[PDB]
Amino acid sequence: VLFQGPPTKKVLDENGQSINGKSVLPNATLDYVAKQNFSQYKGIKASAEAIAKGFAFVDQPNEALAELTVKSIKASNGDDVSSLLEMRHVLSKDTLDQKLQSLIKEAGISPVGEFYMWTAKDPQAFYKAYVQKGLDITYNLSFKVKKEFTKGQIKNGVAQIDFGNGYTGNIVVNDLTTPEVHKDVLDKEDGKSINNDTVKLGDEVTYKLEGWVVPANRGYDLFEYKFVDHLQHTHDLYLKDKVVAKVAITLKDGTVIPKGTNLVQYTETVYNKETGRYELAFKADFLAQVSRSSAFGADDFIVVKRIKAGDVYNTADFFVNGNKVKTETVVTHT
Repeated sequence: VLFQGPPTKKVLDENGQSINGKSVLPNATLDYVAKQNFSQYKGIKASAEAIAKGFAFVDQPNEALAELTVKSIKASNGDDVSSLLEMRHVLSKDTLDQKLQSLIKEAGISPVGEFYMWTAKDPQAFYKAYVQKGLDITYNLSFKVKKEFTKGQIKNGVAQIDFGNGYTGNIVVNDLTTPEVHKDVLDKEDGKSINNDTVKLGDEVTYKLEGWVVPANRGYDLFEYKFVDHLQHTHDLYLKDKVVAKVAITLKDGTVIPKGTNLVQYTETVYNKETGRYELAFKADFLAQVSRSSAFGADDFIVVKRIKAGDVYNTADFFVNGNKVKTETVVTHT
């Protein structure tokens, strides 16, 4: 063939836009669209011996990816061709039978690790119905990320073997960003840490919850950004909070919210004085307006008054798009 048709793969967000090279979160589903190209063979008169080598499609994820869901495998004519393909899932090429190891090896395809492969069950019928007609096959594939993969690049590649000839496609890539948050206890906002120190009965102290900075160049929009702090309300009387932008935030219309801006208008605070449960949550309609090309984050300052003697602990949980993480535990003594 004069003009070859190597396979391709894309990674798409929920709107169908490519998010190649962008970051995602631990709870992300990677939604890939892979193409096995046959349009180059339209009208070919392949030998019976060539056709007999069949048609294989390989997807090779890196170590980051966990369970695969095959959403669909469709020819460009709209046919569901999933029943015509044998699905194999191997931890190494060494577990394939010798026939298929020889096929991939002589095709020049040498997958490094664990991969998935789909082969035509009846190469002659598949050739007649799809390859010879030039009908490309689209694999809609979705993966979760392994819980143990907490940073680095997620990668997924494809290859195809047509009549025993191998073609390798592109490798899509996404960085996995695990959120992280911190807690400190201060004499006041912009003051000094007093963690592990003595606090005089009746003094105010301020908890600082350092939110995670959602990075620019992410492949998703924000819908949840919130802190839940369980105050030791037997000892700490909640007085008030303060939430501020920790980075300069650009919205989708181009508006800039400077670092240090008070963000209260975009949040809701609720405090249960019976339980000690404080929550500060960003509103979803606001979060929706942050540009994907903008970082975003906030710090929250909770001021309380010490109204009982003893050891007083604080910890907070942080949620971003359903991903929960915890701060340190801090303590003061009175």
